[PDB]
Amino acid sequence: PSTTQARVVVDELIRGGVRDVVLCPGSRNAPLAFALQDADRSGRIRLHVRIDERTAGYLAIGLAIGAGAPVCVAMTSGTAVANLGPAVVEANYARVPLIVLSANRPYELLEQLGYFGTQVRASISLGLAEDAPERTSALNATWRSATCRVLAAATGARTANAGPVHFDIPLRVTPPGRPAGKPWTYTPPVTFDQPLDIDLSVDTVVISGHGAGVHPNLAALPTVAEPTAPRSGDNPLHPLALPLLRPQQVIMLGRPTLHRPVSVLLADAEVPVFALTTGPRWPDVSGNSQATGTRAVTTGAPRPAWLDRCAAMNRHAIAAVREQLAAHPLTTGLHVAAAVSHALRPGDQLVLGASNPVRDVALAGLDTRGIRVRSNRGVAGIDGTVSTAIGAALAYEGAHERTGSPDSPPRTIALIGDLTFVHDSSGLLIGPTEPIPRSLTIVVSNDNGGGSRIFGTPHDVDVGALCRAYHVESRQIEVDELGPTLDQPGAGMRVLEVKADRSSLRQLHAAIKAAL
Amino acid sequence: NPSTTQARVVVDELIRGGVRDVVLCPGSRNAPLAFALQDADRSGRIRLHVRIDERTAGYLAIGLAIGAGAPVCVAMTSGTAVANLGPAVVEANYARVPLIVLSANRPYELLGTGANQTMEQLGYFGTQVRASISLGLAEDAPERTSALNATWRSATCRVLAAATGARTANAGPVHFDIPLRVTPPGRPAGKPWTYTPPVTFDQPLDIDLSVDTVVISGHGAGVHPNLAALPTVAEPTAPRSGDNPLHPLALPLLRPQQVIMLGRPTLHRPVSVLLADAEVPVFALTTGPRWPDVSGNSQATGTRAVTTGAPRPAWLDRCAAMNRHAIAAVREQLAAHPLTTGLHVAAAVSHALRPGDQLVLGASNPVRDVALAGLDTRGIRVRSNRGVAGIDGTVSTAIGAALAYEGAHERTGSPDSPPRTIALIGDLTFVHDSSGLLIGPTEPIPRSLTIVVSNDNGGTPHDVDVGALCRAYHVESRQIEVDELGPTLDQPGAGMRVLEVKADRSSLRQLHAAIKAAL
Amino acid sequence: PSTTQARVVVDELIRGGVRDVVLCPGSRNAPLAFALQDADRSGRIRLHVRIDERTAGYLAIGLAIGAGAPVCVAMTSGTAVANLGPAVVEANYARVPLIVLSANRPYLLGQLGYFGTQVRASISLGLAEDAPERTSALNATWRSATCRVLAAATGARTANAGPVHFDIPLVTPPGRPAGKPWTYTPPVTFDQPLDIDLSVDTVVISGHGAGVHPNLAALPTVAEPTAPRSGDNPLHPLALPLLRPQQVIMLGRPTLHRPVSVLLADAEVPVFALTTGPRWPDVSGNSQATGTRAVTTGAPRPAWLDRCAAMNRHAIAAVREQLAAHPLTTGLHVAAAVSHALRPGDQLVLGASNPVRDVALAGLDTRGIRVRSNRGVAGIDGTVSTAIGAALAYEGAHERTGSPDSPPRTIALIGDLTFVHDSSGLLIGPTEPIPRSLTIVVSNDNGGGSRIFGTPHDVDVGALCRAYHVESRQIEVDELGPTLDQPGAGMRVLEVKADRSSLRQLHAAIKAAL
Ligand SMILES: O=C(O)c1cc(O)c2ccccc2c1O
Ligand SMILES: O=C(O)c1cc(O)c2ccccc2c1O
Ligand SMILES: O=C(O)c1cc(O)c2ccccc2c1O
Repeated sequence: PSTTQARVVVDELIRGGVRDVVLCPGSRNAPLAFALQDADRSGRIRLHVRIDERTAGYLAIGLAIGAGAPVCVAMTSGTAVANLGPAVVEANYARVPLIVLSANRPYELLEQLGYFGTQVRASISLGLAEDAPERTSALNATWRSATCRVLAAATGARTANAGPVHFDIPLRVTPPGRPAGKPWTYTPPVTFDQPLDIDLSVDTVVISGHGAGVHPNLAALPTVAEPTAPRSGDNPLHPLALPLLRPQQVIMLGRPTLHRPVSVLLADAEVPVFALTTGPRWPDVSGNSQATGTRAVTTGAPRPAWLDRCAAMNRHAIAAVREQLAAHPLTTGLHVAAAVSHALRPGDQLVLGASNPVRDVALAGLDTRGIRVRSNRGVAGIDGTVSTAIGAALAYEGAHERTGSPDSPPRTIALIGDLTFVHDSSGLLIGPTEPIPRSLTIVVSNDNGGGSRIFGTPHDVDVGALCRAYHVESRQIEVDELGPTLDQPGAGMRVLEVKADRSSLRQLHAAIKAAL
Repeated sequence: NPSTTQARVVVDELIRGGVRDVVLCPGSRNAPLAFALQDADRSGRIRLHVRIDERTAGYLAIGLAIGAGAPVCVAMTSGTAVANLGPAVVEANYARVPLIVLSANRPYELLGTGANQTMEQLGYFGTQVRASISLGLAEDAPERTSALNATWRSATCRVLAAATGARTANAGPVHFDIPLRVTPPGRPAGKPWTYTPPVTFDQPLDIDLSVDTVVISGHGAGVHPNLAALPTVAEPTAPRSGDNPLHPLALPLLRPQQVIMLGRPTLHRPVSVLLADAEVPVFALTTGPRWPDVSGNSQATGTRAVTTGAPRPAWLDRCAAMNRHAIAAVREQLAAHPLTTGLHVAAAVSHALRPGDQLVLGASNPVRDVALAGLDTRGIRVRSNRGVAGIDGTVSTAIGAALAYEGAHERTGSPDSPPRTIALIGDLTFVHDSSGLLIGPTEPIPRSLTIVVSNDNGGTPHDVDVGALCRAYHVESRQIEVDELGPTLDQPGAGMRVLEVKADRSSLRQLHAAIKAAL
Repeated sequence: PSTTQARVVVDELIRGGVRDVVLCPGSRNAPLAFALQDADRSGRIRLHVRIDERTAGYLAIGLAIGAGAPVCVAMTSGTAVANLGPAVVEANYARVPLIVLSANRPYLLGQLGYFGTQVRASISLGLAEDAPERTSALNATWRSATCRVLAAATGARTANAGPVHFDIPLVTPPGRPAGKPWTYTPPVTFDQPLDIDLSVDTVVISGHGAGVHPNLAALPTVAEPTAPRSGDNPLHPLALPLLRPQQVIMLGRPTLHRPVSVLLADAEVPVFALTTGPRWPDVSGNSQATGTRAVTTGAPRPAWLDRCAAMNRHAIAAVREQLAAHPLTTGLHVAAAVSHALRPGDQLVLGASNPVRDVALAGLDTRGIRVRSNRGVAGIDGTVSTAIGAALAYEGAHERTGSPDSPPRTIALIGDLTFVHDSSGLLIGPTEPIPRSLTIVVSNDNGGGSRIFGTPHDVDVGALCRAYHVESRQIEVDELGPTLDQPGAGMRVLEVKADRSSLRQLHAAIKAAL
């Protein structure tokens, strides 16, 4: 009955592309849980159990963005809906395929908040398990057809806009699917196409933010790329050089969210802005977005005096940051961010906390080509980054495992503030039988704050003892140790603490601004 | 004045966005937008329609949107006025109609304070609406007049790009709430503040036409030249891709190995009966992100199909024979039937149709009765509220579609008579939406509208002088026999007229059983 | 099967006080349609069917406010929820016990957003499990849940009545003896006292949903029509600008009359809001305090009482004289005529635009008569069917008195725009109940307080009633009183044409005469 339909949707979930499922122990959602662990024992899926329902949501977000695959979370309590709120809100604004699973009880009379209405791509409730053995083969099709609907809506198969989905199974040999493990209803990924005429030769600077696509025809133009954005060309432009120049056009890739000059440039009424997104949503600053497109058709090529003015200032800004950082006495988050950037090698995965770390890496001018950079930029919360990295590693390392290469699994390196660490410190607690990453190292830049009693809050938390209590490898190191100790393999998961200073950081940026 | 500057700006961008008609319902909080709309109508930039009842006003907008294809905006005040658009918004959702509900509201600061005519307005429609966008309360800040304009125009384009499906390929209703307590110019050349070019959603799919395949064309289906030769059971509101029709009654008598499902087929229990048959694979080809669960065995979904081979000529001859067999059963029993029924009048209307006409059907019986008579849709624009298939607003939707089709013809510049718009509705739907006939003297009236009502008890009792209704709203009405329908429809008359045909609902079961028995 | 659940759910409604259920035919069969038919045939409930879903909801509102009992609406279509919106919003803002019935089938899923904002509670019964042994306890939970719906609808525990959504998913088990409800919940006594000094010059503004306060009977009170009067010292609304009250007592939820809002929004006048429910209104946040009753200190200054009564008389005369001096027949004249024709025990239903204001200007005395208006949202829709429902519930309660005297007449004064809005509500099948003493007075003027501001429609109201087989007469104002006394059909209308052009001149004369 109920268990027959639990096993069938799990088979179709795997067929649809689901590889990892997150789960919290609770009273409800027992039959679906058993069908999951049946598949986890077999090895068709990998199961992850956590106590904290909040961090499980972010863990699922990590598993999703790690390999770009749909990930499920199993709700088993009345607290789970509220706790998964933060993760579901991120998955909505970051377009992360997150399938939230529930088991409502329909034979009882008549909790849930209203964010499910605003955040979720589709709230789909399956039918009740029926005692109609003659019709079960007919009930199979709808169960597998409905499961394809939540998979298509989560991955944005027809909308080109991935996001979270609410899947509800009511609760009072398995029927086979199609041959060759194919999904019941196969919908190929849609190609969302919308061209836009753009005269390249006009002085153009390209701002690529979160969710940005790659356009090879824009590879030559000078581009200010956020860490999370992929890079189409090899002509970088530092974010701090932007005020020095006065562009006449701006191509906007995705959802840029960083840097005060970017906000003012896109808001300038005299400068027209063209936004190129991969999904139906398009951003605007002060309503200055002039046109929206999937891609741009390009007429001409920019004049090299523009090209060389930008390229010179780009070197001017990068040198000013590199020079002024060396001049500074104490180690700061910008120094720590620069330390991680120099120590990175292609094939790595980089996870950044959504506060200062992502900002600082851009200031350090990190080159991201060959690197996969992940950050919870949809809502920009300081929550759940520890679990996001753990999940990102587990999804990334799992791809290498299936890849079959006999290589050391790629490193996953995370950079988070102390406030981010303490928030999600509970994400470090993992059961012995639950999957644990093999090459994850979380750099914690402790500055006792982020960016006098309220603005910055001191906590005096012993990060080392906290890591010790959860049975994870920790080591307090100085800046120069980072690059060396990152290369040296240790435990599969380790936390590297680096002390930092805030008082000196304020003057440092003034010195950076004075050398420009 | 902030409220008037806001109103005149969002009206300008809506006009720039392709809004040619605007339905308006007057009230206290409606003033700033009502003035802005009047200056746009008096200047000839839009054609405004004032209606008294908001519910039928929303349906008047649906017709204006489907008759030409442009986004239509409606304006009303706070309170029960916006609630009256529930039924219209619900229909626009399932029918993908670019309806911009523009509501004036007392400031949100007053919500919960007990102020008269205020309610939980924003989000009233919930998930039925494509997007609920709220304009900021226009603040007294002339130092930012150049900045407030950009955000106002940028937001209006979002309302327009959402209602028309400019980037989602999924049109539908949008809730635009504006609280209220030289006009700043837009872009040069009259272009939208934020331009959105034509979008394409593409999902090709390998389909083998050699396999015995039938096509089921539903509401909102696209035209696919690859499938023009296949036998298609096409609903009236579905555009026909070819000249190989298949009657729906013929579908159960055939054995297809394959079925292509265009749009959203709703009609016909046999279609639903066949869709559940698992052995036959189903291929759903839609135009937008939505695709129907009417079949549980849907193998795959897409936007278009790439074909391999061609259907066997034996298969084509089999279906054509069955199609002719089903039409003959309908013809023979209808002629053999002594009395005149709702199917009789439905067959008469279809025969009097000529290419270039616009057919508007009551969503319950007429659509079924027209498809059973097997009307040829080619060259004819068939409109019906098939989103929710409610009895509401059929009259107003025919009126708007007439006004939209006629006005679109006047823009062609061709110097001939405006094309006919004739509608077929039952008495029950007619008496319900009788409020829609009421058009003010200054408001646009259709030039060639003929509402054909097929009166019978029901279709529980009601006895109603249909002529007295039309007299109450000053609409010319004559009562006709079934055989005189064609000639009267052929002879043009007033700009808007009603033709009532008395029909009998008793023998409907006797007639239907004969057709099923004649197969 | 599920019919046993349906049979007991209706039984608890009848036990709880439901006496009228409104129904519409639709796409899927009605929730508990069979159980209602038998109760209708047995005479335990009266049943009204309608084709228009929007009219049906407003009809139920009248059925609820006519006598004060909860009323159910059973709706069975995809357009059903959208069409009840306006009536449900009105029920919420007027605190009307309206129950809405649903029957969702939970064996696949995936309704507007107003249901969360408007209904006092949303309860769905458990699906009827097919098990005979546990039906003893299953009867109890069924009847426990139906009482919850009733208690939420009538505000039995919350003192705030309103709309409720009840969903029943798809011999009879007995209730408690003596036909009493399963879960007995008595009407709660919501109490909140407030110290008010009556020595200070105080005026009382009583609006929709106000309560009666005998200790406040002495004060001069500007009372809306739908407000119950608690004293014999009235004060015309047009005397308010000529007075300087140092205190204002706000009974209920006032809406009408510009001067009250100016006085209620005065920063320098303390406003004490006395309500019968948890909600309280404010105008520009000037409500210094809230309560349910007043504990009084002192008495009003006789000079203050003198002046108030003096200005009340002066305002009474100004409108009566300018009404007479004015040549043409305005909407104020028909409103004044209807007011003079009323007799104690009558029921009056007022359209939400000018009629509810105009009868207030004519100085109507509501003592002894029951006044009704859809003031929660002040909507122009559903007025004729609200009157129909009010007349039906009113006559039914009078019929339950058993008295031999003729049923009390229900009179309704509505504008033309409100008439054509709800014209469809007139079509009532012979199968359905029809009022016996309902009289509808239509003040026709092609709009009321210019292509947009006023909508000229030029409708034949006589031909429209002819169409719906309703008795109609186009009389004059002088003859309104006599025709109104002489009884006619159970449902009859009287259309009196009125001019809007002379209105600006007439109101100016009253301003000049004040
Ligand atoms: O392109 C993206 O990835 C993207 C993602 C989002 O979550 C957005 C939310 C609001 C507006 C625009 C958005 C957007 O362009
Ligand atoms: O493509 C369409 O026209 C269309 C439109 C809709 O509103 C639908 C609603 C539910 C299910 C399928 C739908 C569909 O296929
Ligand atoms: O007492 C009433 O009738 C009543 C009714 C309402 O709907 C209110 C809404 C907001 C604030 C006060 C309210 C109020 O006092």
